[PDB]
Amino acid sequence: RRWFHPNITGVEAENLLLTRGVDGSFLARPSKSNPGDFTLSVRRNGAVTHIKIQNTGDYYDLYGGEKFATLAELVQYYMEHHGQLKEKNGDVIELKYPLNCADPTSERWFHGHLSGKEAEKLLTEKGKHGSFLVRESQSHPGDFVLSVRTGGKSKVTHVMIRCQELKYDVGGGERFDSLTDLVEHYKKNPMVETLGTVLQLKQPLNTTRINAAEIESRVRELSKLQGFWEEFETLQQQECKLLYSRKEGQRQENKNKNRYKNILPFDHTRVVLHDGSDYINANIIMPKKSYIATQGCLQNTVNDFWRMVFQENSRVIVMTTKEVERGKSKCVKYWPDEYALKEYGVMRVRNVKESAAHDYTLRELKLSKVGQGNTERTVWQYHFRTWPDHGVPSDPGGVLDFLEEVHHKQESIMDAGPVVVHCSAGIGRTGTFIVIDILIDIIREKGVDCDIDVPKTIQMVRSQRSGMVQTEAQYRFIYMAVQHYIETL
Ligand SMILES: Cc1nc(N2CCC(C)(N)CC2)c(CO)nc1-c1cccc(Cl)c1Cl
Repeated sequence: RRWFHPNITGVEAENLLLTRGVDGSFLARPSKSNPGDFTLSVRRNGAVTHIKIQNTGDYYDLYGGEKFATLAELVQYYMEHHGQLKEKNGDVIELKYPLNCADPTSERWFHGHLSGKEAEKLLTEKGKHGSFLVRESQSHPGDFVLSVRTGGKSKVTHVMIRCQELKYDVGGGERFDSLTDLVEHYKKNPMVETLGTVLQLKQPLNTTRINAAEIESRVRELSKLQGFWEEFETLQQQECKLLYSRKEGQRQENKNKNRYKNILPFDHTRVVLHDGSDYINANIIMPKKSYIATQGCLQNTVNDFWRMVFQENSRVIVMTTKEVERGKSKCVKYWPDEYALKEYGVMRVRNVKESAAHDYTLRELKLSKVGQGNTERTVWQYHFRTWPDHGVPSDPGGVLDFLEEVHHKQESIMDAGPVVVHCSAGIGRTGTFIVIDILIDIIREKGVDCDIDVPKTIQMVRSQRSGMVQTEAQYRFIYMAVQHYIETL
């Protein structure tokens, strides 16, 4: 996504759409003031119309429109079929020409002030055949250096990128608009030098990996001058690669089964139901223990929800939201009252005992099917209630206490299905919950001296359900959650 400009103000996007843009030219904007606030500035009738987007933690809220999982799915929803983005006076908005950005800040291969001695050291210890990165030049203030490793017959070559009148080149041939256009060009058409060595640009140099023991020192660098914002928005510009097909949720017979019409499961990980429709807004997740990220249950999908728990042999349910938050409704009461028995379609649930903790409340439910005798299943529902309406908790210890108890219950039950996690839309809070549980389980097995990768773990999960982990505060909270886990060991 090149229509996203991470480091501009509201006035510049106005100037840019009025100078280098025609009608239909749009542009994405993060409001520098408030993190979690974005703007969709569209040029129309010689003026720029600013459409505000707010992400409290659960979804991207378009003002006057609908709710979307990512900003890529938002732009795709309006570009691919127009006629739904209106100024609500009746006049419609058109998204036709993405204003491309030249800022390389949030690219995998960009490192900025990274010198040449550290860059040579980094590629020697972490680079493979094809690793590369781009850095600012120290000798010539303004230029850039591309260092590539190809492989003691392993080498690290250096290609000097010169900047001439806001245009970049490698010494000869074409001159490009941005560093990205230069990198994307030689990533596809490799640079061959005199003696027949191809300078292959396979994957950028990995710097996000961490030996799990020394993570507190990485949080130090990331914390202030923002390293966390630099890493998150770098992760955010890879969401345009995860636009997999969501056709099963976009059809009429399934529209009233999604709490939010434009937050839909991927077809390749959706949980299909069998005994009867097959559709539920749910996705299987796995890096052993698996997960199922569901939405807040709608009244018309409660029976489908309990069908899924039975079919996947789930024994643990993680509720990371209240029933009513911020005015609207986010989850329907899908469990019977204490000591009560209710029938949900062919399914049957008995709430035998409720246990109130400080952060959460636990419900021991008994799930059985109508007709078949002696259907066991003790489903344990963990309802987290200390999560705030806006943002993330200020202390990771509350969730970590909640999550360690859930893991022990899962391991206690011999051969248990995936752990069901759900909030409002089932992408933000649950995305933060599932990622935290994935990272801790690695440090729970291989020990303290293992290697974790928060950005790689998130995109691995983001490939199975749209927009897992929503905000930078959720991204930062994941780091704080892992750090607090090490300090207790
Ligand atoms: C999010 C991220 N950020 C990086 N950087 C580069 C620019 C910086 C040094 N300024 C800040 C950190 C790097 C590089 O290893 N990888 C990632 C990543 C790691 C795993 C998966 C994915 Cl999908 C990404 Cl995108």
